[PDB]
Amino acid sequence: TQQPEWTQAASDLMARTAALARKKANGYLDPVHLAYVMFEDENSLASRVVRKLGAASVKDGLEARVDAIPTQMPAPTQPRPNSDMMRVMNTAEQERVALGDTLMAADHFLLALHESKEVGRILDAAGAGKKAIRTTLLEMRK
Repeated sequence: TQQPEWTQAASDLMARTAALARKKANGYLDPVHLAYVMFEDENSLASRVVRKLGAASVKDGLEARVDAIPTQMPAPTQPRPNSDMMRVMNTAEQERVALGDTLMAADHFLLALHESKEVGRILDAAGAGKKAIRTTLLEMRK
């Protein structure tokens, strides 16, 4: 199993994901947390992909989906990836290898978000399906 180095940005996206899940008192880290984090800043990579596609804005809907995760009483101090999050992370690694990239990066997380049905259904409705995201990232990497 490859243990690649991560870009600082990728590590920070995961730190922000963990901080979000903790602040919500949720039991696990979910892809929905990572997706919200990736769309939180208006000039983030994911936000700029949506902009280039003319996709609808997904921030508020992802926040609602985060707020649909049960508030646990008491919540864990260190919530861990659930099985959906593991699948997203495994797909991100596949995408890193397929692109020939040395470091795990935000791009790879974005290419993996559609492994979650709950994230993917929001992105799909907005006009940012898996194939469209891939094509847009390819243009942006030029």
